[PDB]
Amino acid sequence: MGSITENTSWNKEFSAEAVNGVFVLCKSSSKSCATNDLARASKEYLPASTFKIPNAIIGLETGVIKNEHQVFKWDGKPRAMKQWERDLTLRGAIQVSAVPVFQQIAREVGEVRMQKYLKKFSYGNQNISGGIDKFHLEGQLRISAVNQVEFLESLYLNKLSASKENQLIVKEALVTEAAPEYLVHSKTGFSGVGTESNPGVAWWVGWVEKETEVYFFAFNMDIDNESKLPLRKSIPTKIMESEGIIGG
Amino acid sequence: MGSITENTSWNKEFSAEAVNGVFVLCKSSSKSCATNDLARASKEYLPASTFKIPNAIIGLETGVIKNEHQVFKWDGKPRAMKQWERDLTLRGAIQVSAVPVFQQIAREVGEVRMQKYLKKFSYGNQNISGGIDKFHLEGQLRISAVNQVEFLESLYLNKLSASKENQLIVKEALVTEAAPEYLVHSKTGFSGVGTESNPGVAWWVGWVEKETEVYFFAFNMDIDNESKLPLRKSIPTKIMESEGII
Repeated sequence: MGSITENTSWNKEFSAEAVNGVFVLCKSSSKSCATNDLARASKEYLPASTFKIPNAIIGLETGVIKNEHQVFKWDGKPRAMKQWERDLTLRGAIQVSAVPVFQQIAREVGEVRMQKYLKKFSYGNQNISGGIDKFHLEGQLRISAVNQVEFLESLYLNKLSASKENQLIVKEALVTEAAPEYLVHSKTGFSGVGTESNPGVAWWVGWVEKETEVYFFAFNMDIDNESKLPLRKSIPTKIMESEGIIGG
Repeated sequence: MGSITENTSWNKEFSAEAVNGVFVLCKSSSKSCATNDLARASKEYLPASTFKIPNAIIGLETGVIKNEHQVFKWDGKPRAMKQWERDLTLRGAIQVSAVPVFQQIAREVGEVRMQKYLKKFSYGNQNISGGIDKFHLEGQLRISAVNQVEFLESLYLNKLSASKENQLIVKEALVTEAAPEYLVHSKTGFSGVGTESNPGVAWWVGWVEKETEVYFFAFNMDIDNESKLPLRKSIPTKIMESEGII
């Protein structure tokens, strides 16, 4: 991005919910970003399930994921969530953030190839230690809100070191809201509830194609109570509504 | 396509509205489809703005449309609807059905290439008589709901004579509803009102990707009054809701 500025007026949406967090919002045409908190926008957190984005791309590139119509079959064995115990498309596996599906993808990719792609994508601190299947969730990988929007911008422009076809496939799998004036592409993440003194993190990252403009966004918050999880969409949604971007 | 089977339980959605029309729905593939009217399912009509689907693909294949982020700039001159009087992306032009954007694309494609691709796509009667920029609106081009679902299935499967890349670009531009469990890709068409004795046609065609299943659909109806237009979505939406698809 070209520039960033602090805009403390969005803070009302955070303080109304007693939330500690950050929103980064970038306008494509101007290359300019605004955040409520410049310091936090640069702080690096576990990507949790937002890692499913580069994971999906890498799985495609390596041929671990065959094509966009790949069905990931439930093997029948009891999974960690009820919603994962079923056959899933790529979009399906992305949306229920099916840990087991993506853990298997990452296993098949392997450390060497995973590290190569993460380096090429300039994705986070690029540190993959703690298990080839658990590094993003309870291992060492860390990424900032600013790095999330830069990465998503490169994905939007097909600029990642991956085929255009594979980036297109992932971009469509990420569609989460369609309106006549705008398309929202997005991904949630949630590391867990941590402790009160060491909270977990919740994310919502993505971009809005709005008429001929595009807006890149990344939100994160401290979270110690699963009841607060819906705020990870509601705060950035209210901000984007107030910005005249969505709602619409 | 494969086989088409009459489903009389859908008639009530048409008679409740005094609508003459057809719904074709195919689960997994066009190998077997269901319909309310066997004769009408294969009857061919002006495609009107449903033609924007092949037009967008052909525009991309020929390089007339540079890439997926091309912006179609408004020149400031009057266009037939106010919603077309602005710069538009490919998705934008599709979603608002920006006739003049697609007319200029068609002119640049030209008749020879246009004909070639309609043949490759088996798009309806493949007849482009009537003017390069209007054959789909007032000319001789005709396509049936059965053929719409075959064409959409080929697009879905990236089996059209076009790059996978350009088929994906057009598919994304067609997304009209996103939910956790499904994605709807769709396109409307409306030829006009004609007369009582020679009505226009209204269309709604597309596919639903639900869980690990896919449903191809095509709807058309006779229309002679513009106030009836919302029915081209509500009739098929009601049918698909009752089937538990959406």
